[PDB]
Amino acid sequence: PGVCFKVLTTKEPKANIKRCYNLPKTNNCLKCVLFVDASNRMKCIDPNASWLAERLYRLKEKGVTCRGEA
Repeated sequence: PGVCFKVLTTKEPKANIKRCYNLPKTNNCLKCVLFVDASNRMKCIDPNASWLAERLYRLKEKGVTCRGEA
């Protein structure tokens, strides 16, 4: 959450995601869905990514819901 993305991830990651957070748009940072994988790597997904809704559905089925709004 103490992060700021200026370019977004649009390719679907294969890694297992263990945490996610909805990050807000600000003057210098883009709105995106932050995925933290099992290797603790971060990718902040474009909210408009076509596959994202289904990936969020799958994550929830695996016990993972994103924190923050949107």
